[PDB]
Amino acid sequence: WTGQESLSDSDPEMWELLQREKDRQCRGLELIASENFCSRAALEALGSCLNNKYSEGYPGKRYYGGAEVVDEIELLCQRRALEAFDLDPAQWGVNVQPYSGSPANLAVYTALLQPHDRIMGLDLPDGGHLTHGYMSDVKRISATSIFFESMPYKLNPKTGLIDYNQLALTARLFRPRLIIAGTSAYARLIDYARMREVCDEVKAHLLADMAHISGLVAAKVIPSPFKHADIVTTTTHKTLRGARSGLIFYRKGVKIPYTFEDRINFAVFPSLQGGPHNHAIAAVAVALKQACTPMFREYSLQVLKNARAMADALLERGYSLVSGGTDNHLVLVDLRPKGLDGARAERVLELVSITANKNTCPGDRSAITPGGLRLGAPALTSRQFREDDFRRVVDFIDEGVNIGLEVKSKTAKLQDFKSFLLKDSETSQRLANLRQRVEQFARAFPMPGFDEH
Amino acid sequence: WTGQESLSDSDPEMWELLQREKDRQCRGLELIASENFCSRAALEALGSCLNNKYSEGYPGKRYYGGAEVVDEIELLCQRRALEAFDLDPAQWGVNVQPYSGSPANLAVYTALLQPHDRIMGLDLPDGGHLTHGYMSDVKRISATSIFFESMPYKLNPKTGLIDYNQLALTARLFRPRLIIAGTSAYARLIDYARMREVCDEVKAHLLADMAHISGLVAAKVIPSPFKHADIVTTTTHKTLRGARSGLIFYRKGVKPYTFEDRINFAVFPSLQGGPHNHAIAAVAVALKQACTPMFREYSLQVLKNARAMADALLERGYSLVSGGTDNHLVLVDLRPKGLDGARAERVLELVSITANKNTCPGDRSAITPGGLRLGAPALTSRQFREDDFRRVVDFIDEGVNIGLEVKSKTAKLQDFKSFLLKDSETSQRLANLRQRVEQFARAFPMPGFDEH
Amino acid sequence: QTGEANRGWTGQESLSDSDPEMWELLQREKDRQCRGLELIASENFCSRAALEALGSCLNNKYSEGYPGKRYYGGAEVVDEIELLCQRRALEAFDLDPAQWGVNVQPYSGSPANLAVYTALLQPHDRIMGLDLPDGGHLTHGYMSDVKRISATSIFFESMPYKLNPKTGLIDYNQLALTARLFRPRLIIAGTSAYARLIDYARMREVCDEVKAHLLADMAHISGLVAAKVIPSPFKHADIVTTTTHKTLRGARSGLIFYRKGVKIPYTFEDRINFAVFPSLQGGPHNHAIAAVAVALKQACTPMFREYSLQVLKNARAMADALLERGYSLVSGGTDNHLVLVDLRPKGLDGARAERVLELVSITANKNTCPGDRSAITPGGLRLGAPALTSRQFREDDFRRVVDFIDEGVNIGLEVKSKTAKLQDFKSFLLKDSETSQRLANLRQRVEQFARAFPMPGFDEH
Amino acid sequence: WTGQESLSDSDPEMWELLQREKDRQCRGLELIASENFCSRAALEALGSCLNNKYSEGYPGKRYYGGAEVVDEIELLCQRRALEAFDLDPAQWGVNVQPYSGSPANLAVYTALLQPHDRIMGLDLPDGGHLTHGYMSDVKRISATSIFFESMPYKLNPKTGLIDYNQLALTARLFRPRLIIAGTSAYARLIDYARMREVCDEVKAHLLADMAHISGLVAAKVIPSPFKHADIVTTTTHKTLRGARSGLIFYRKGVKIPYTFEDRINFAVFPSLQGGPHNHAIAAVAVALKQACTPMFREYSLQVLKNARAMADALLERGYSLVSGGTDNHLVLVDLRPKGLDGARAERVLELVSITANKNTCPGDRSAITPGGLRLGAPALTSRQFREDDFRRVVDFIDEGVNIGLEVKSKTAKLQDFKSFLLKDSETSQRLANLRQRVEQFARAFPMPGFDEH
Ligand SMILES: Cc1ncc(COP(=O)(O)O)c(CNCC(=O)O)c1O
Ligand SMILES: Cc1ncc(COP(=O)(O)O)c(CNCC(=O)O)c1O
Ligand SMILES: Cc1ncc(COP(=O)(O)O)c(CNCC(=O)O)c1O
Ligand SMILES: Cc1ncc(COP(=O)(O)O)c(CNCC(=O)O)c1O
Repeated sequence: WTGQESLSDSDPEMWELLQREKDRQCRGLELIASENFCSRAALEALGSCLNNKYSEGYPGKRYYGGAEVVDEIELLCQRRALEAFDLDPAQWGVNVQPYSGSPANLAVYTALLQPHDRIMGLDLPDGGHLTHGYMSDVKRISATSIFFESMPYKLNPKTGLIDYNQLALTARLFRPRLIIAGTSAYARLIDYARMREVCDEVKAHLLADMAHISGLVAAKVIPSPFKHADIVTTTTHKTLRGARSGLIFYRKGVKIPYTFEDRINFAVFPSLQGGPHNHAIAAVAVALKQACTPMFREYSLQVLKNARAMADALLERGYSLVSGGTDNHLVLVDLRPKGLDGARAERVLELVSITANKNTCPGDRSAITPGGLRLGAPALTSRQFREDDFRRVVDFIDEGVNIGLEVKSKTAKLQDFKSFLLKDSETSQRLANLRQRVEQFARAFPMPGFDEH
Repeated sequence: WTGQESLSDSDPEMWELLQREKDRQCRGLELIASENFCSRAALEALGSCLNNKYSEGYPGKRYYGGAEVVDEIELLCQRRALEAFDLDPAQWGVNVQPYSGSPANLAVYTALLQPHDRIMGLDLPDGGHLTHGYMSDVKRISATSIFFESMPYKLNPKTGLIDYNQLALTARLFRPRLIIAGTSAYARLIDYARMREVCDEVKAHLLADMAHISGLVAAKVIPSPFKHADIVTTTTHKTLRGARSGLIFYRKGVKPYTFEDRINFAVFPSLQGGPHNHAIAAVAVALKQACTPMFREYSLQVLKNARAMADALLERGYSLVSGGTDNHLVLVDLRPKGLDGARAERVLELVSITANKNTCPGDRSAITPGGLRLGAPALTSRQFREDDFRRVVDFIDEGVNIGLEVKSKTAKLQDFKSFLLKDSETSQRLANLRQRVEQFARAFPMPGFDEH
Repeated sequence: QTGEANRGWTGQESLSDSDPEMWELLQREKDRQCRGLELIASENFCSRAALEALGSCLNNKYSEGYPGKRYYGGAEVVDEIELLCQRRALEAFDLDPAQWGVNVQPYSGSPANLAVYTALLQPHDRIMGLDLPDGGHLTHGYMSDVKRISATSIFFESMPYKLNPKTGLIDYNQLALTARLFRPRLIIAGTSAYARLIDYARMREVCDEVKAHLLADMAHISGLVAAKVIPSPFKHADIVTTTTHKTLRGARSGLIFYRKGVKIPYTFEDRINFAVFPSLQGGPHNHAIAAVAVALKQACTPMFREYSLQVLKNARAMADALLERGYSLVSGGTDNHLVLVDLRPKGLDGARAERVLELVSITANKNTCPGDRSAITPGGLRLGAPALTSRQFREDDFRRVVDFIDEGVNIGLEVKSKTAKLQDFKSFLLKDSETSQRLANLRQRVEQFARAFPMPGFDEH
Repeated sequence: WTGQESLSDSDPEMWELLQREKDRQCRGLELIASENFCSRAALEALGSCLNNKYSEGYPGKRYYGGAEVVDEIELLCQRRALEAFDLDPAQWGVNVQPYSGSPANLAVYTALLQPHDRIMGLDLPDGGHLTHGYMSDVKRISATSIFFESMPYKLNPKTGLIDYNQLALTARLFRPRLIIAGTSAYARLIDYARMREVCDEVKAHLLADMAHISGLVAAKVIPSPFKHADIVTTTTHKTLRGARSGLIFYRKGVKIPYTFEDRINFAVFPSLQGGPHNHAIAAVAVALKQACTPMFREYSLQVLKNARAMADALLERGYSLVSGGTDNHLVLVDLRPKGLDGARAERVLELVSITANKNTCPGDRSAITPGGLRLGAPALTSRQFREDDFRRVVDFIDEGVNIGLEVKSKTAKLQDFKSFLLKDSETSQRLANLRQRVEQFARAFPMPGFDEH
């Protein structure tokens, strides 16, 4: 046994699964707003001998020897991270070790807050992330609501925008130590200057969690949270089009000096994590280099143009959009006007190889049947889709909604609806014909990555 | 731009860095007990399109659609993890999503304990891990000592073994809700039956963190913690020779056990986000390798190589903490030899021999460890046999003797280290030994890709 | 060797002979009480009968535990006393013992509240109370922008609710809105400085919506509730705390009332009793329990209802006389035993005013008013009727009190015109002879008026 | 109604209860070690107009005016507290507001410790107090085990003394922030120097809770904890013979200053308490002045002699004593070498007007039938009992034990034993005969306080 054999020869069962997943990615219209297609070059680094190295600590201050090269790699990743976001190294630093977005946010809280200290984030149903402190009326869900004390802030339900007035009012009462400015499902730009004004008033730290918009910020196609935030976290796998990982950026130097750097780094290691994933660090450095180029600015501009074109095509077809439209990479569709909920539409669309996700809308009454869908442009933009192609995407979505509207007319419950899509041969024929046309269209576009896996 | 360009063309700077790390691995005697050389096959899965897929939730109970294939992959990984450890699904389940070892242990605590509930693990200086609740006299270090309340248990310093008697005595006073049985630096087998007795007496959960020994357990060359533990965590990148990831195994069925829902909920949605499906797949590749006769022979050889290295050090007048080994590693006490582990680790590093300093019970300076931790898994993966490990020990001894000369000529640690670099006479002797070490090491096979 | 050198200690000596220094101090405090216009809204004058029980051999008895469930024997009499106090507590508030129980051991009001929190909540569970500047109490969860002040904000997680600044009333609408976001496990309805009746029905609505416990802390109003002169919180709360020394006119102590029996049963009783003992307290203060029982029996009488109705009438007379002299009142009036004066329009703050009044033997306390721009210089005064009502003051007597207050306010306005900082104002009251003589004349007139009225308790101590 | 009517005229029911309790105190042999008989002078202050004054805050730093006289009283009480313990006011301060012992200890923890910080105290079954952190295997019992994290230390079961070696060992592992040296049932002197050594080694605060022994310390008849602890709590109603209350003493001044004073005072008010009980403060001040006198040193010497006389008489009658003897005001009798448990014995004695309490002994296996009794000398010594009188006390105890043995031989369960004492005519006649002799003896001795209440 050498350990130099190929995957296709040594584990045919797993090789076939990898090929099947690649085929799914190539034949579908992937609209999940948080997905993208990582470059072959980044994946070549991800799947490398860097996986083998234990390097707990930080460059020059490791616990083990043999770190000469991973030191150089980690420091290069830091430099490319600051370069990608146009940050002066004397005013900003970055921790490139977080294993994903959720680890990054937990490390920030652990660095800057004591257990049971208070945080405020946008409520999950209103478009925030689990790690912004989510708990429900009946139990504590995110660990960020167990180890810390959270209170959400909300959209203004009439407008679909973050209610900055109510946030200010309730932060004066709750006295958060940290407020999170960032979203998983919000189509508008965040008023970071106002967020900072609230935080300065109540003496809270401002954390911007820019995971969804990070590449747009790097490409300078939307305003940067770094102009107003103390700390900025992100993932590397969304609009940044990298391998799955996290980053934490923090201010350093003169404010009296800043005191984030030592606390942030200590929280990541030794408090929370173990050995870094040097293969992920390397892949991230590759993608960060890509994000610095003119190619990536043009990609990011096309992401916005494509999201806008998707929004307009939906409005032209009588759909409604939460907040009335978009200013970023995604659109929040409200389907209740058309008479079909997001759980139903999501399933019909899945069966024709269009992947989206059901999304709660302002005013929704039940979670099992949310009113909306979240649709994103980053992934398909990476396949060189343009505006006209996203109009075809909406054409196909509308066909699927129409199919769903007929099945809803012949079915009672969410489970009846779902089996009907499989049982009724007349329904599964229309699904099959739509799926074939969907896959013919999607299969025709290029795809980043390896050829077959 | 296609995103299909090769790394070698599109990012030369990073490509030469990857090649440099591969060269470093190939030319070294890599004795870090937690390291291994992952197979090309697993690395091919690790760097795949599985990176692209968001799949929050669990097979058949995802937040989103499109998960047909990742569902099959995640379920296959679970099946292969149970098979590698000879586990019946009716008695055991597994969570294959933890991003690493430390995430795995934190998920167990979050799942079973309230904030500030009490845990006991082996103290870090005595061989336990950070995530077993480590804090120092000076401040709280691991988050496992911040969100939970930890009190360590200790070695008997006269034997080098876990002091099960004192663990029993202190557990009755401290009342832990969970006790961790598992080590980062311990060369003997843990008495899991005794740990079970203590846990039963004080009504604590028994967690076995088998990260270091996981490959040996799968290979059935040492006894298994699954006979006595409620929960077992592990990494997949040490003796299991996989990609970097974690696993949480838990009892289920009649005892009914109530671990499964809590464990799975803690990993997601409580602690983690989207799974790293490329990592899950790579782990599944390694787990299948771990079920083969090849891997049992590998693991038997790891044991024999550790024993051979131990016996050679004893022959050269080294002392061993607990007097020997029954697993993949050796704990060397350099104190009698007159050199500490901080000094020895650095001299060895400069001759391409990678180990790490290790505290010894006989230590008089809590700041400067008196020992080294040496492991056989990595070099065994390159087909080293017992005689090769004897030659490793002769190279170590050459380096230790250099260290002793430099100690006689320098005062503080920093002085020692700088002298190794800049004293021309010393650097020449180090260069000679380094060349012999490297040319020896380069001649062995190496798992993975050819050049990266 | 003769006299006191030839006499052994008995522990039966009178205080006046055995400790002349302390005896002189007690008499001086009695004199201070008799010669002052005592307007602190939380104060009262305890009866001789209750004080005689407070200073009794019941001090000597350790009785950890509860009646019939004690750690030590010899408890037959203290058991009867504690049970009597419980029965008299329930009688005073018209409570069926099949539906309500009472714990009579809390050492004071703050211990009573902490015991409820410890009984029903886990550490760091959430509570909501009226903010301290807005009229709430420390133990309702107070912390400031700069640090945690009450232990109820240390061991538990509090967020305040607020007055509507424009009406001076509790903003029930905002409480409902914020409770939904904060998800409290317990909400406190009760105040230290609030002149209006609390809408306990609305508070129960909010608590029912968000699945919180409703605690009514009726300390200030307890005697008014007992006398049935204002609505009872027991109609809507299932837990009620109080002190025994404010409007109930007893010895310093606390009480915790709780629902019991069929709600499927209530499960307050065992937890609240356990929190008080063994969790928080040690041996009860049986002398205090007995004194409280004496005052509770008094509170059941027609005499006490007539007292409580007079407290309301006197507070209203004080309010009306203030309004006639151009004073502003927070919420525009009073429905209870106290008045909240807003001095800002008159041009004088509550810190300045309380000090002038103090120097003429009128004891009130400065009080934050809605819109105050600075707490060193709060805008108002809190003025209470219970203590002077116990001395048989009637409405015209409270009109005379206001005349004296207004004279003091006028002296303060004159001193403010002559000084800059609060520290200079205060020194001027003492060092300027013109001012000092004006204060002495007003003090003489205040004291001669007050001394003529009867006083509960012993004659001289 | 004037509020000037006497208790006897206005509430005859309560008046009769007070007289019944007074009669019970006069006719019994009160051996509860934490009890005493407070002076009339102290009681006159306790039942005074001082009840009426709200005085939140501290002297010269109050919330409300009118505090001129209560300021003088509180400061006088502080000076008298320092004087009774021979403390230099430039090196020690004292807080006289705690409402009882348990409030005093909770205030110390709240002042010096964060929530969930670690405390160690002597385990309750081994002689410690609830407020030293007690929890059982099954439930958190004391609030000091809920808001803080406690671990007990133990007696050496062979010797009956605190095991200082094991305390040192376990404190190194548990890392307490505070260790309590003080007991509710311990007959020996505590090695405060050794406790301090341990605290200095692990960097814990040493709190001496001297409640039981405070009068013996003030009289200088046993060594003072103030030589080795820098924080000391106590009650005022045990051997100090005052009204029920608490005190917290702390070092102040140059240690770089001590920082106890401001934290302790703030913990008491505003954190934990509300208005002080000025009547109690005054009564405490009266008792403290008494404690400064030669009379009180003679009383305390006699307490020691009487406890030793009682111990000696029990040994001569074949009883065993936990730890082998006594050095203080109490004796821990082990009844197992007589064959009668403490639950049975306590009840027998109660029915013959001798009040003691059952006490767990080393080796006991059931808390429901512990092996012993705790007996104290302070209360009866305050009635002018001398050594021969305590020998008579032991004679009566032994008769009671013998009755208990006879009933034990005729009954099964604890419940049957207890009902036999009341319902067996022969046993009831024997108890009545013993009770009359006990009461005839006890009534002949004087009693501090009022004549009839
Ligand atoms: C027993 C044990 N448990 C958990 C971990 C954590 O694994 P991660 O580094 O992936 O978080 C380690 C790592 N120990 C590394 C070493 O011994 O060198 C470990 O030794
Ligand atoms: C704002 C935000 N923050 C953090 C995360 C967490 O990243 P990980 O999944 O790597 O833990 C997400 C993921 N959001 C996924 C989605 O919106 O579909 C996110 O949207
Ligand atoms: C509503 C309320 N609750 C509890 C207390 C506390 O009682 P103790 O001081 O006995 O702890 C007060 C005292 N407040 C005093 C005042 O308003 O002036 C109070 O007003
Ligand atoms: C050492 C010690 N500390 C504090 C207390 C508490 O005092 P309070 O009961 O006033 O809260 C006691 C009471 N112990 C009483 C006994 O031993 O019988 C005590 O023994």
